[PDB]
Amino acid sequence: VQATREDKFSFGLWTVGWQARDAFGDATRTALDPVEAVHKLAEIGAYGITFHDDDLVPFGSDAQTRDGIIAGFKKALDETGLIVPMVTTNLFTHPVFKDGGFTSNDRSVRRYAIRKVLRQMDLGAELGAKTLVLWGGREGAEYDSAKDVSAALDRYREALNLLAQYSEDRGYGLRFAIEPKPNQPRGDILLPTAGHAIAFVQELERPELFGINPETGHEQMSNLNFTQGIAQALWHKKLFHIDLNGQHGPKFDQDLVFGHGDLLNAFSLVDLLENGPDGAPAYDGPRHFDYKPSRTEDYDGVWESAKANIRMYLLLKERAKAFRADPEVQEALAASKVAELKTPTLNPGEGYAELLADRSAFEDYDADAVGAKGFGFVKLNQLAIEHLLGAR
Amino acid sequence: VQATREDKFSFGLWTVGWQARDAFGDATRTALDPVEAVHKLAEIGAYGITFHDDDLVPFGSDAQTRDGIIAGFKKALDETGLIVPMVTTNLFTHPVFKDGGFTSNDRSVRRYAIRKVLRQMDLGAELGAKTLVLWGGREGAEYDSAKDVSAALDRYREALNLLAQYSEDRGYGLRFAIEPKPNQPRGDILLPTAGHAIAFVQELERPELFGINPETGHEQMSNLNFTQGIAQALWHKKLFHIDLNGQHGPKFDQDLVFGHGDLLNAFSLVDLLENGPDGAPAYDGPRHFDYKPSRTEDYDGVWESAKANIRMYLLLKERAKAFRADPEVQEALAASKVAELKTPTLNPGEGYAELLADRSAFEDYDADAVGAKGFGFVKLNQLAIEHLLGAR
Amino acid sequence: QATREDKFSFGLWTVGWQARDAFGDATRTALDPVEAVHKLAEIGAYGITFHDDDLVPFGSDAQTRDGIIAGFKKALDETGLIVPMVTTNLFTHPVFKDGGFTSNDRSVRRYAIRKVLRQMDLGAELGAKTLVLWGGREGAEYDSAKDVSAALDRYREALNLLAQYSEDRGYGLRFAIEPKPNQPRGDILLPTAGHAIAFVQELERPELFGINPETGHEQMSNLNFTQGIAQALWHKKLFHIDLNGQHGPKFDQDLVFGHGDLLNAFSLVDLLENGPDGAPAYDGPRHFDYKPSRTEDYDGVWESAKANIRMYLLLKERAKAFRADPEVQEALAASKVAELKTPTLNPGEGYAELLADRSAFEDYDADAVGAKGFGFVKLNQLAIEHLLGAR
Amino acid sequence: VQATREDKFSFGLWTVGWQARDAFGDATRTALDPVEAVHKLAEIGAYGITFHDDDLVPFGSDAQTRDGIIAGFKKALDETGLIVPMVTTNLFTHPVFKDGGFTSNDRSVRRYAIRKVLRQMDLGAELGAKTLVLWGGREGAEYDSAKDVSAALDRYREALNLLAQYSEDRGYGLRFAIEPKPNQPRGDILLPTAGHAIAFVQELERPELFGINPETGHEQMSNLNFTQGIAQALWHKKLFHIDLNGQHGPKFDQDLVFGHGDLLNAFSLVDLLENGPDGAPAYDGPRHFDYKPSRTEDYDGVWESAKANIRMYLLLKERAKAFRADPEVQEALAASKVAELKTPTLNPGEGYAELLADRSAFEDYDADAVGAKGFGFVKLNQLAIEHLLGAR
Ligand SMILES: O=C[C@H](O)[C@@H](O)[C@H](O)CO
Ligand SMILES: O=C[C@H](O)[C@@H](O)[C@H](O)CO
Ligand SMILES: O=C[C@H](O)[C@@H](O)[C@H](O)CO
Ligand SMILES: O=C[C@H](O)[C@@H](O)[C@H](O)CO
Ligand SMILES: [Mg+2]
Ligand SMILES: [Mg+2]
Ligand SMILES: [Mg+2]
Ligand SMILES: [Mg+2]
Repeated sequence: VQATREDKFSFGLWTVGWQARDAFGDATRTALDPVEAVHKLAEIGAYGITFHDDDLVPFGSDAQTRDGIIAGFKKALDETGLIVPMVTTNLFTHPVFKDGGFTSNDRSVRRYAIRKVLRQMDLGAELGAKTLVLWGGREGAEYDSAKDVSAALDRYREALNLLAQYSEDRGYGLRFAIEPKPNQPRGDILLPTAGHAIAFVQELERPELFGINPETGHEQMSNLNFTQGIAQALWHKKLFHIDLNGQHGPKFDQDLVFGHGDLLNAFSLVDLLENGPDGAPAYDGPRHFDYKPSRTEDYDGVWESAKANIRMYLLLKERAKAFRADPEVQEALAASKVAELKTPTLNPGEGYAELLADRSAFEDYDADAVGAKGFGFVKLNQLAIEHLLGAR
Repeated sequence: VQATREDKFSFGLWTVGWQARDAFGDATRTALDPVEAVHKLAEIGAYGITFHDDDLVPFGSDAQTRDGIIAGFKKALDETGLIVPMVTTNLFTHPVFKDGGFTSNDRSVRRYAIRKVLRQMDLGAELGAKTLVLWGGREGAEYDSAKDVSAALDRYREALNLLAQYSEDRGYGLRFAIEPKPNQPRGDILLPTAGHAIAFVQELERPELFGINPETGHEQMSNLNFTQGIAQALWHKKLFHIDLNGQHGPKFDQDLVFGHGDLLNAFSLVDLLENGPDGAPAYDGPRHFDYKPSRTEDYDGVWESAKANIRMYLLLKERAKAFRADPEVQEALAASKVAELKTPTLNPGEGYAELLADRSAFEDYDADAVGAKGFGFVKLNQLAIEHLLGAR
Repeated sequence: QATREDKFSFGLWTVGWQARDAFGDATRTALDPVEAVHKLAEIGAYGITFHDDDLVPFGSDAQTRDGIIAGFKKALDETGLIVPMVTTNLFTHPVFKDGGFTSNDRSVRRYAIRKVLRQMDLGAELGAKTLVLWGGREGAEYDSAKDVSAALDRYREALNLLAQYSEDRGYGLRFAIEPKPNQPRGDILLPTAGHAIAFVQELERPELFGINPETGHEQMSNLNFTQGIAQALWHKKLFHIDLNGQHGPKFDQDLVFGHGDLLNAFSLVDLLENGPDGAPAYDGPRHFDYKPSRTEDYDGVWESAKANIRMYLLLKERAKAFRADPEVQEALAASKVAELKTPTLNPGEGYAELLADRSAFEDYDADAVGAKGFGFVKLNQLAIEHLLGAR
Repeated sequence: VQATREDKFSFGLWTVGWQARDAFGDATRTALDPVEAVHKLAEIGAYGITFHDDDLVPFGSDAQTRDGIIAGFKKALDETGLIVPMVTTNLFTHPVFKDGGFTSNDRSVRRYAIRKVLRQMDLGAELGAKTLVLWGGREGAEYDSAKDVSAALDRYREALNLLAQYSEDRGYGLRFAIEPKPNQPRGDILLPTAGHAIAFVQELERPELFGINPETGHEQMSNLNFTQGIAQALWHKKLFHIDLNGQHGPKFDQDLVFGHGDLLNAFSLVDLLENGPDGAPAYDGPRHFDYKPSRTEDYDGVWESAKANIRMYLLLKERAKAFRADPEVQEALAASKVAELKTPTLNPGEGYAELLADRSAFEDYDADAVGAKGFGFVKLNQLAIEHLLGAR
């Protein structure tokens, strides 16, 4: 198929621009020019581009240079019609952030980290971005006694409250998306899963402005069900953005093309986002790919991988719809009682008093007979998969 | 050392009573009489005993039988002075619960699950229990299309609000603690980590009556840092109860004696719980051991293992105390700047306007010089381990 | 549709699993063995396997035992099903709580061998060609409780005996050690396919020993199952295979083959079928060692049995199409997959000739070579598209 | 308390020399001078140093430079009395090795990789090294269809056979140690575990010259039991060298100080290596630390961390000795029948026929009665932990 701007496929500058310098080796590709990136991505079907401050403007650029880069960058967007849906700040590369940005043990680093974000918020606001993604990659520890978690959560909250204050007062209208990750680069990162991140956000001053940006690989690094966590995120209404990529369970973060890691879970994820209630998608934000072209590839492999992300999503979408439209699947869903879960356990107006009065819910309930009936889940799964294989 | 009632060590009837029938074999031990279990626990220094409805009263016992059991039980409690600080319900054993209790796709099972719990709340309230633990072991799925998570969270919530209501109205004064687990027995369980449970609890009708009951091995099954997750639970003030045991990373749940799995994390956990703010413990509920005596042991090994849990806790407590009273450790803490995290990042009355005006926070900040100072974390970790090893 | 040439087999204990798990009672009633034979024959299975204790209840008197066997043989006869492999339950009974062959208790070890000898005679009687040995209770929960070195000596001692016996009696059995990292023990001896092959190389008649790797068992450690099978085939030790599905490191799920890591299920079928000639690289039984989920009744059980065969045949078809695609041939050429098969050295070349080749070092432009891409993502993308029936 | 040359502690130049440039950030430490490294290690008690060709001589140095560096290095060893027990080659950093050295799909890379190694073998021999470690970090793949494993193993073997031929012909008397690793940097690496590396070695032309160099964290990345793995390597007599470090389960390779990851396994490991048959160690090679001083530390932190490894090993040794020497432990071992595993299952000269005729081994065997006796394993384990904690 073909991507449309209505699909809202976005990519970070750092994705197709990853030079492939890994933990054990030198870069295998030369640097990617941002203007070219804009052009190349516009060409493959992306509707937007994102970036960290330092991806666009080299750390420690004088004003003139910085200004110079932005102006050229805006031209390219202009020309191509791409937007900047989200912006983020690099609080992990420079040595000063070795112990964190917002929660560094060092107070001077914390103050600096906030200044650095404020400045990116301004550029973001100016480019029309709606979301500020916050990935606290250096927030965490290698040793338990080196970090007071409670104090760290206080300092994290303290920084977020300020950013919300600023944005509201300047009238930027940003939404903030906290990105959880279990480890890498710290032995243990704070807010390790989608869950911890949502619980945290609920403790902020203007919780309505905060959500999460879960990434496929991050949850899989802990062997969690990505689709299920996204389902919980949507239940809470905190899915402000999403990072799509592939991973092969608990190991270093691979950042593969979306659907190149856990294919079955990539399938159910697309089904959840698109086969939303009232026909429509359950999620309307950017479908952002935060992946990395393998170290073994050249610039051609890079564009190939960029396109593979889009094809994977559209092929899966196509099969999720067919699946839902299949009468045999409909019959299987019925036998599995999937929809009976949507009917309240209690009859309208019933409370514990009436439930207690219902002998059929306990005293006269035949648990044994109910326990003998199967749910037909295997058959239902077999049909989903045959839809995925294009075997139906 | 010796355990005192002030230590608040409690054990589940199902721990020392596990007959050791595992997934691949038959029981290796005969059943333990509840009265006998009360006497033996009292003798090793436990202050309380806990149980699932079905551990005490065999599933489907007539009222005369049940009444007889309860009465004999109360006598033992009376005679020994042990208390029942928490009670729980078995919503996982009987075949009727194969697709869950509160979230089974089948409506009638959902209604029966609630009645089974209400009945247990009554007995709990009569025994003086203050906490009702909820472990939704069957709430989840093996296949993504078999369960509507959103509908499931709705149903979960629907059941829990009723329980709070009933408890409120009857004046039971119970606190509810949801126990997260990532998998086992379902392929994926709903509310997989302490984070997900906390975020969920925040959405109930009366969040104040709800917290979590996190278990050491459950978080380690996902290879998460248990101590750090507890630290976050404490920050939210949602640590209502705790299950202590041992585990060796991501694999089936082993339920070893506390400290026999990740020893270093057990050590930092005891430090966190007992060396709380203001001299005193950061947590005051029961120190509950939800473990299983290894299948290779006989009743002698069973009491040995019951005693090993307490010994382990007391030995680590002793070492945690010594660790903190060491002037050298104190000096390392100061050099690592642990306490400096506790100081707000912003000066009193400082806002973004003032922060933006501080050139020392950015314009004149020497990132490069700060980035070069070491935190001394390794040295601090080494002193901690030397304390644990009794080498200091 | 399955044919006897596909060689699909199932263990009696897979479809017959009552779904009594670590936390709940059984949700299904017992399956009758004759019935299992008839139902499996019906879905296209060519063979059935069993642990001694799955067919003949532990402790049956000879009359009883004899009665059951005669019944079973008759069902085989009628349906035309064979018994390619047999195994022994050395894990259920309490006596085996510390192991069969490597129990600390000498008397259990002796008994463990007697139990297996007995099953060997029955296997021989039924025409089985492979004896699978799953040492599920061999290992430990605590490091000081088990002397690993003495354990391997005792594991070896027991196997050498079994081989002697088989060889003296003319049974012609092949022995396949089944590795598992854990469950039921905290740590099981011979935890991966690699550990088991290395061990087998140390027995008295190594040619008689190989392995029986299980998809889920390697995945429990997060290992690449296909890649381990490739190494097993290279050593020529793939004597049998147990297929099922798993979702990484967690308890063993025993899902239907292909319901866990689908990409790896695809590369595995490609490996086993798109062998050397045009021919399969593996000629043994495709054994499904799985469990129908606890949420299912007997209709679910038969559906899950068929799902295993369906997944393999669907994967096979896509594997074949993948290889026949000219676009794939082109990507394989760009990726230099086949260049790996050409020896690094030219015929008759040794270290002296290599050392004299200035072009292999002194004049080698590493920077230039390091800049060319392998085109692996593109190759991967064509593979997935074949899998999805998108081409 | 103090290290002796008899302890055989070695460190790789790349360990203390790691500048802390990780996957997400820039180096936080300056480069370490090889000569200085030699003096500092000599000073902390190390008996030897190891290096990758490229750690000592910058990739692409002319012979004049190369030669000068070697001469200075040689001097330092001279003055300090340190030896070079092992050398290794870097076949992972340079972009040319992106698909492997010996198993690169590119034939020219394979020829080049062999040449690089032959050269390092020459330097090794000149410095007196006895072991050549081969870590095939880039041998493997991210995608299944990209690598023919069979062909790969043929090419790995082809290369290794030539290396043995050469050493043997030049009379170097080297031993070759293959270092297994499951992943990082490739998605999956060939010879992922100690078991796979041993099986492979058995297929070489002169297998007696080959063994493995297992690393603590490498086996732990797969959640395997490192001690049990070493036990198997010792049974085969293939433990040619060993890399000690710490790791926290399946996640990126942390390379912490030895014993700072799984402490309990670090303990059983020292016990295995040191309490060998008849008092003597079961292993006689170097106790090599292949770790990295955390990114948060400075050079002070670096030397501290170097010493921490030595300390950890000697503290554990000390407790392993005391554990074994304790008559209570000796009694628990007897009760658990640990040594009974050493007695052959079969009586002297007993074969299948005598065993088949022994009614006590089957017909008259009381399995139910034996099945009920406990093994006393929890208690033995508790005794071990108490010795570790310095409580006994
Ligand atoms: O693990 C790295 C993160 O995924 C990163 O790319 C963020 O999303 C942006 O800072
Ligand atoms: O994994 C089992 C659970 O931990 C259970 O013991 C709960 O704590 C109470 O049902
Ligand atoms: O994990 C269980 C094993 O796979 C078992 O079924 C063997 O294959 C036969 O005992
Ligand atoms: O994972 C990195 C390896 O441990 C490496 O240090 C080798 O031992 C030497 O090439
Ligand atoms: Mg991301
Ligand atoms: Mg529990
Ligand atoms: Mg099997
Ligand atoms: Mg190493």
